[PDB]
Amino acid sequence: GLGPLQIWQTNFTLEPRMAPRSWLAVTVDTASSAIVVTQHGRVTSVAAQHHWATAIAVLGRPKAIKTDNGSCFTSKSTREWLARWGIAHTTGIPGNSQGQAMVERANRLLKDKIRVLAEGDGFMKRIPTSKQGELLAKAMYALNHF
Amino acid sequence: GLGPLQIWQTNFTLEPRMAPRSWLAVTVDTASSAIVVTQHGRVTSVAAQHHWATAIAVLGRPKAIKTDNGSCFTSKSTREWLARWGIAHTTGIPGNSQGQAMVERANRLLKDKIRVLAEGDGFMKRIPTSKQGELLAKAMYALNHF
Repeated sequence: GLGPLQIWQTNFTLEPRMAPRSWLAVTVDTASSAIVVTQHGRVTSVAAQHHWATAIAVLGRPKAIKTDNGSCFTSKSTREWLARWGIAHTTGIPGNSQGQAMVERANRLLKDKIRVLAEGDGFMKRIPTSKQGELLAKAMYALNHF
Repeated sequence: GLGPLQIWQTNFTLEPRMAPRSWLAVTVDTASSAIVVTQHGRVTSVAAQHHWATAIAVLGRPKAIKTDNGSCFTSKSTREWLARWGIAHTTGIPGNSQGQAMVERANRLLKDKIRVLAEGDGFMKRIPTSKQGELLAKAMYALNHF
């Protein structure tokens, strides 16, 4: 009667400083504006499902997820993973202001944090594989508990 | 003046259903009672640091962390990782009611959830490696957003 709606926007964005696992899956909760990000070697239905299993453990189960029409989000595999959870799914096309403007904003902020933090530690190009995880967790922490 | 203190308790517990990475690092936030758990192949200073980098991204930075005297928590490596973050560290001995009773309670709840969920999917012994992550995220979600 006063409190907000549980709707996420999700997308994949490429980040070569994080190679070989340079596909970041990013979820913005459109209410809290909280971000969740995970590292993936490839963008697959299962990469998306793994990301959302993580986001759900961090943020709770949402009412719906807004994605674009990427095939990893509209595959039979994902439709069923989402129905198994009872999460409504709405689509659109890349960057669609509707349900993709906030996540594109988040991609930018995130890639920015990654650059600043990495360069701060001396890494001007790729981040050493063993350093990536903490650097990624440090970026999410900064963006969220800002 | 009214709101609570940011103090975590952390430990490692063994769980062979999650092998080869059967060392779970579990953190209870003593205020919220929120749990964070990650999978590790070995219990090392760096396994602890990686866990806490994750917990911090999920729960925020705490004022202090209560552990036991395990060497992974009192090594030079960890002392410095914690000082780099500005997190106070207090120790004790395994299960120490003081700062280890709540986490031992959490180990139990967690291993229970894991068993029920795994057996629910047909896995009576070890969980298939590719299923472990979502099953682990599903356990944390259940225990937290209970």
